[PDB]
Amino acid sequence: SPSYTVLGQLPDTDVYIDIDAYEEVKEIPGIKIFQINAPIYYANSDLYENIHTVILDFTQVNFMDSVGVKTLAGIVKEYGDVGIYVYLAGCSAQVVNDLTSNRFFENPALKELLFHSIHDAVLGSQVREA
Repeated sequence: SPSYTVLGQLPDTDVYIDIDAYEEVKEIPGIKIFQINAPIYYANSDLYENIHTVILDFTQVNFMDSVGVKTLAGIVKEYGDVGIYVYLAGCSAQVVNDLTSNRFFENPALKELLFHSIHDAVLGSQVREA
């Protein structure tokens, strides 16, 4: 898939890379990690268990359009309606602005889905309100 990559954890490190890039790299039980490689609505086409957290890595994203934010907003909600948290990791200041400008954080509570690194978001799923 050229539009998203499944990431895994290099054991006993905070390093997260393509699950297919290295043998010892393993997905974390309970967590799906997806590196966004194209605008999210193209990866959304591919989207269309026992998973408690979905981490989206935004390190490769430089900006978002209104259509992406709406799409992301929808993904966050419909996962959340079944108790699954969608975390956003590695959003730049610009991407955060784009989310804000398109009223993604209309509910200030959604600010809690922002994490700096993938590892931060993994730790953030460890204990949290049900």
